Amino acid sequence: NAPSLISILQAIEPEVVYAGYDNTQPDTTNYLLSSLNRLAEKQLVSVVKWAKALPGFRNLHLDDQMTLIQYSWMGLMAFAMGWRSYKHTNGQMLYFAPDLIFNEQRMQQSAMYDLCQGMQQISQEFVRLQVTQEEFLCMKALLLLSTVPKEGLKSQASFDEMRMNYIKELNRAIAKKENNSAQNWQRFYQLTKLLDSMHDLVGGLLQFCFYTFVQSQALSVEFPEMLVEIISAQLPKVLAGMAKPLLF
Ligand SMILES: C[C@]12CC[C@H]3[C@@H](CCC4=CC(=O)CC[C@@]43C)[C@@H]1CC[C@@H]2C(=O)CO
Repeated sequence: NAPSLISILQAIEPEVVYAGYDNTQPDTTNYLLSSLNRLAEKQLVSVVKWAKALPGFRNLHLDDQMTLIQYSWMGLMAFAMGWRSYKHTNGQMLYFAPDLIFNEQRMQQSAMYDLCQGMQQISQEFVRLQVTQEEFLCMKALLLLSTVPKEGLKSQASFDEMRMNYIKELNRAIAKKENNSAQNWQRFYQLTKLLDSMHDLVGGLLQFCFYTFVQSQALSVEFPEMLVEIISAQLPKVLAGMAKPLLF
């Protein structure tokens, strides 16, 4: 038989981005958030590259490709970050990158404190659930495929199939470990529930994101160029209520 989606997914998994951050410079809500954004630009590149590698994704109309990316990019980055914070700090600290890890001081200095907390609860779940790589890779894959424009998609049928497949491979991945039916079931539930709770958080995140974006010169937070492009193109569709979370 052919190499599984997970085999491919483990292969196309992006390397960890460094922020470029200076940790000697003091913790100032403007410096922090500017720095975060630089990173989001660094990640956005790795994410899109990632999505192009992602089996079936190239087979969607370019309209859909860019839209999905436009909607899911925030959740993708927050989730991967939930994952990293789990592996590297076991949920205690927010591990944006090896050179830019938030602790308590910096979550406070962030002026997003309640959102940090939320992202943390996400990593803490990763921890509670002892999520595995393979569950993670498939979850993240589904996370992309979990916020679609309400007016439908060019490639609709092909997408629904992809979604199907990534649920199927999330199933292959929970099934490893044995347990049989019932345990599996609760698992599937918990994971997908974790996925579904993602939208919630992304909500607050986009919200504060836009907020910070509009008021950028007001707040002295430096959004880089690719970041300008993407947030901008996302913003009006999002407000319009074009984007609709797919749930379980
Ligand atoms: C976009 C954002 C800065 C960048 C991060 C995001 C939260 C999660 C996140 C994960 C990453 O590992 C990279 C950057 C990023 C996407 C923040 C949510 C609010 C904050 C701002 O709105 C300030 O720009």
